[PDB]
Amino acid sequence: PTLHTCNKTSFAKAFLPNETYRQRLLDYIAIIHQLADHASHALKFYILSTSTSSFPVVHEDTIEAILYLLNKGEAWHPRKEAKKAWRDCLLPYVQRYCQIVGFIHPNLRGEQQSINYLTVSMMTNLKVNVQEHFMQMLLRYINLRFDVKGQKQRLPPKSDARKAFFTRLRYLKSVFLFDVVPELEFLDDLTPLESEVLEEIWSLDLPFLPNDPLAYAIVADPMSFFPAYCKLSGLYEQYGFQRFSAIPLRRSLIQSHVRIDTIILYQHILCITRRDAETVEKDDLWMRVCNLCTKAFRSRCGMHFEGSITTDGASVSVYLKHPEADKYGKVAAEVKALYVENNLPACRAAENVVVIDPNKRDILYCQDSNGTTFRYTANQRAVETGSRRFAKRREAMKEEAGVDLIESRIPSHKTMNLMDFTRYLLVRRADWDRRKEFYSHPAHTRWKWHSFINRQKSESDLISNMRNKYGENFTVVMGDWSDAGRTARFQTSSKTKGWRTLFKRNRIDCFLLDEYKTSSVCPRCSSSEFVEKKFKTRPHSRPWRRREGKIEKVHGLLGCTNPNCLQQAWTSGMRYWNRDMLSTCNMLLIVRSMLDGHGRPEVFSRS
DNA sequence: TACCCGGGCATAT
DNA sequence: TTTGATTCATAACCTATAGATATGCCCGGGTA
RNA sequence: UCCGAGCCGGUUGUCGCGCGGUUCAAUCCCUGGUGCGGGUGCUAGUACCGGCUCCGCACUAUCUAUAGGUUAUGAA
Ligand SMILES: [Mg+2]
Ligand SMILES: [Mg+2]
Ligand SMILES: [Zn+2]
Repeated sequence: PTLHTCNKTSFAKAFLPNETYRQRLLDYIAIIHQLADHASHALKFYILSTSTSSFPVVHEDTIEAILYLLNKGEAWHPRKEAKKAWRDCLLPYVQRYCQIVGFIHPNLRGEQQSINYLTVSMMTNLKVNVQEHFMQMLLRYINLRFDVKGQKQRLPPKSDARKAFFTRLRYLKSVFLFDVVPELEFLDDLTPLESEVLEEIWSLDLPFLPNDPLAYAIVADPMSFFPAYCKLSGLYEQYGFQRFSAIPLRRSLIQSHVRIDTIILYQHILCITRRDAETVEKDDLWMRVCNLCTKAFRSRCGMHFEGSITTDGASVSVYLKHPEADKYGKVAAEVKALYVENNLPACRAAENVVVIDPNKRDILYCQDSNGTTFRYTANQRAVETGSRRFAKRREAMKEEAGVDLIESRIPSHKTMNLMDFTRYLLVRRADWDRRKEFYSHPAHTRWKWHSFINRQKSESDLISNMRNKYGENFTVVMGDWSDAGRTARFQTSSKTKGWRTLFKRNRIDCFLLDEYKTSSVCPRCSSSEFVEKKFKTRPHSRPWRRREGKIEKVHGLLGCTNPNCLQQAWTSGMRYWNRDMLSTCNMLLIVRSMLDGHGRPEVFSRS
């Protein structure tokens, strides 16, 4: 449920023009940013230092103790036995780490709220990283060891001789995941490559469940997989493969958003005592520094401000909290329901139905029954958003200040070697002041805020153009193709699944549709035999490829060889078509057939 | 010796 | 479907996960 | 290492057409839109009334940190 919402506004409008209050928060967020940055490095340093004997069990108390030790040092006196025990163990390594990086204890007072926010956030990053990229990384390591890519290029594809290898590898995965118990003879028949992989996996001491696979164990107890995840990263570095960030590091020197609530407000901004704060209502207390009459603070859908914002010195994120919130202290069929097949009655009652074919270049390509075509290309989005313009300005500033040269020689932060990590800190410390000053410029934070405004305007203009073109009320049907997470090599990123959320915000229905073979059928003949693909060649469109002399095959242009679609006066011999146009026309036929009750056309049906 | 206040620390499921 | 032909660092664009404050107890320094 | 969108053709519901012609749209400064009135600012001929700009009435817009793939640059 949507129990919270956010309204992002500029720093100047959110806060009153009182200079004292603005300066105090700017200093406060900078201190918290420095504490958060060093805490992540200190946590990694502690793990690497103690990795010589055994991997420690990282908990919430571990990160909280590190934050207090960096701030107050030995001056921190926890009252709980559990926190006191962690303080004693982490104390010898915190002071040594500070000497290496030249860290100076800030001794910030009233840090209780900030430390709790940072401790939970860092623990969140640890859990999320383990859940998402443990099974993926473990299977990735297995493929690299067997050299699947090498065998694919050298061995003949689609042959029964190599299908056995795929079956052999597929069966080994169940043994690796402990889903199927291997036999004694099966272990003996393993090749030295297979035997070595099995021994290495068993060395990770992976948890086991009597009646559930390894994937279920990861969801149930993600934290227990952390010692194995760190050891897996060491195996990647040992064999020279591309390493991965096992431990999240907040290496960014750009001013990050810091959570500010009512307690932080009176302690650091207003600088009033807690006794005086309790005598003033929350709304009256916030009005002294923040203009609650601003449009960003207006209540929406029954949610209220409730005093919770995050700011980075240029943009202020005003959060709206529902009265029924938790007050702190704490699927396959559902996805199928988003498809147009289960949402047919909604389309019938719609004033107009618009089909969209997502593509890498033509992100949105719209067409309706009336034939009014509309498209939202990536070039149009980039110009309106200004990401390309911002990137050039950011690149120019780095070249002028020489920051790119300094950053290029920074060692890998993903390494597990203690000496290499120590060298990484020394190199980072060598020019830390130069990079900190460069990223302290307001442009870096301003670019984030300007991109948000440009993206919001681009989305608003896109909705307005579609409404003018197709009508005030319409229903959008989009192809199910989505390059989510995984992106093809040599191809830029593209927004695929985010359009579903955008249409939901604008109260516009968005229904998925299968794109299987929707670009290989000619609508005029409903045949796929005569469709021609990549028939013509031309010099590569990318400027660096064109200078090299590469030749690309056209993918967006297709033709139909059916004589019925042709005319006697034609000399080309084929009826040319646009790939985006073909998909939208095919989607219209599919949607119309489904609405009429005939279902998906048999030509577009899967095998 | 005893009381007050500001701040440090703990915890909610 | 889609559109193209090995390692590290810094920004971004995208996708996904998790979390998005307040009340009470005590203790030490100062004052009566 | 580069790019806006619309329309007319070569063209025929065709291009990463560095194909030809035409219109406005954005490069600094800006949280965005929607429905009402006013205040007069600009737009059209004698209340007809459409459009841009502010005023304020209320409905709506989910952000932060991290991880992964990719992109741009700097090093191999
Ligand atoms: Mg598509
Ligand atoms: Mg397409
Ligand atoms: Zn045909």
